[PDB]
Amino acid sequence: GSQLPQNIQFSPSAKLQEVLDYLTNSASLQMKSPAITATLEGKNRTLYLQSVTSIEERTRPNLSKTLKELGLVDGQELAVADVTTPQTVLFKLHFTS
Repeated sequence: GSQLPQNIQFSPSAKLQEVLDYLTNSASLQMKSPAITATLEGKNRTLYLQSVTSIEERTRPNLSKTLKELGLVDGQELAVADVTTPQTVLFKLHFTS
């Protein structure tokens, strides 16, 4: 694959779930969606899998939150692993405002 990050632009109010639709396919990829993992402050944070602790319940809190609320910033690198692709792809997340 490519070891250089691919660049994508998002609005800070966009959810991690929206990223999934945007990434490859929107409708056909709804449960098929790749998993994005990011390193945040030297610790590895999984953004697709529920590595986020949530109050009460929240079935999918990580997906429900925005990229901004997830602690993502412009220039942040994301490592995505996909089911349709046997490769890990690196992305740079760029926020538009």
